[PDB]
Amino acid sequence: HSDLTFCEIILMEMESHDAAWPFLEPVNPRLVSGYRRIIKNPMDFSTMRERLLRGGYTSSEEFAADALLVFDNCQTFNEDDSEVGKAGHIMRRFFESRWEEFY
Ligand SMILES: Cn1cc(C(=O)NCCCNC(=O)c2ccc(F)cc2)ccc1=O
Repeated sequence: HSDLTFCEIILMEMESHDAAWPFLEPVNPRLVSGYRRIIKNPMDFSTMRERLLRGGYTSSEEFAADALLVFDNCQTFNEDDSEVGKAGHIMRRFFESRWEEFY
């Protein structure tokens, strides 16, 4: 239980974060030119939320894997000085920050 409760806390704080807007819903490939070709395994906060409520997380490790997948995708597709890039850096630093002050 207590392993996924802090996953609920982390995901809640990330969902309500100021810099969270580029990762709340899945990237719409019809809108983002080149995203389908470059990102082979897309991930966002809503998909992690769905899988968390539906229970499909065996441990905190798969959850953390999905978050790091969000930010790996962000850094793969967007420049570090793009708006999505800067947001993604703030969100990644926030996630590792809060994740480390539990484990
Ligand atoms: C995680 N992540 C998020 C985004 C992102 O959120 N991008 C803005 C949202 C798209 N929404 C639009 O409305 C739109 C799209 C294209 C256009 F030409 C005009 C408007 C992009 C790359 C990425 O890796």
